[PDB]
Amino acid sequence: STGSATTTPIDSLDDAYITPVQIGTPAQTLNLDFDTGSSDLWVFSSETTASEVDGQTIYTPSKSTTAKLLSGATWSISYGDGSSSSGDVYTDTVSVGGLTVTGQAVESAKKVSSSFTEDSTIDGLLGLAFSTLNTVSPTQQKTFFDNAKASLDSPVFTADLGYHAPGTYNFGFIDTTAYTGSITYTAVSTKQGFWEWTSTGYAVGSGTFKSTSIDGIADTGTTLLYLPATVVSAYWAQVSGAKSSSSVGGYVFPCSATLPSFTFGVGSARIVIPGDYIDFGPISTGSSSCFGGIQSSAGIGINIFGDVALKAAFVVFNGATTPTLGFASK
Ligand SMILES: OCc1cnc(N2CCOCC2)s1
Repeated sequence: STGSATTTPIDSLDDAYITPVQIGTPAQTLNLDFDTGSSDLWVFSSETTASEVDGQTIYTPSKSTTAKLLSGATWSISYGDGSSSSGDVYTDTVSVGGLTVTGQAVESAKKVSSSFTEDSTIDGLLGLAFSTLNTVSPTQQKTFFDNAKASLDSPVFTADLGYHAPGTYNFGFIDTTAYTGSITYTAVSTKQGFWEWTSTGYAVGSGTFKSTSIDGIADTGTTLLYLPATVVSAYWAQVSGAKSSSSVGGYVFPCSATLPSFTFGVGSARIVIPGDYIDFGPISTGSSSCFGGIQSSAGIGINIFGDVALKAAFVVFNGATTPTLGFASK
């Protein structure tokens, strides 16, 4: 089997991408944030505290003839940005782009933190990291991809995120028309539960490529590119008027600037992030200070190849017995 679903930016800045997901019988379609940095499939629901729902579409398990309470199971997650959610668990049928999994754990939110409430466009998350990170207790549950894997034509999914445009998540096949050149594959460590890999270096604009190992994670659920303060300082030094504000939350630049590209290495291959992908617009409405899309990871504990980096590439998440990552230009 295979699946192919379109993923759409939630706003004009590509802050996140939403993908329609059919849950239950008859289907209830919710728009979920596919997140290769986590491993829970959780949804706003009829059980979510009413004051914490503000425009999201909810899953109502009592209206699904295939829903079953997973007795005794609870979940609770905290994300790197400080947001969180928790609740109980049902199993139900879940389909993505025509690919159907029966008995998928659907984690129903009883509580969500304010950032989720305040974003009416995201109805939940669909985690695509390794199932060892799934938070369901006392019996850990499998991700949608782990459940689907054995049925797929090939044990892979691909992320093809658009710049200010829709893109595609495919399951079970590699669309050879979706990228240029070849796909370069690179080793993955699953020791932390992430799609963790090592970039071979970087360049700023037309500058020379610096060969240096940069360990990090491929994370579709993080908006920006978070890298070593050294690498990040080298990039912002090429933009006139750039400064790092503790008060705003990182590097900002004058909105009148033209940003240079940023290149990262994948083995001997190179992925070029155009300068325009690094512009996240005014810090507040009407400001002439703009927020940068490349930021320091120094306070995170890990480097994160988030959407800014991933949307410059066609990315293969190869879930074979020894997982690997693939990157191609497009
Ligand atoms: O081509 C693979 C597909 C993409 N979306 C599909 N559907 C199936 C019907 O329910 C809406 C979603 S099939």
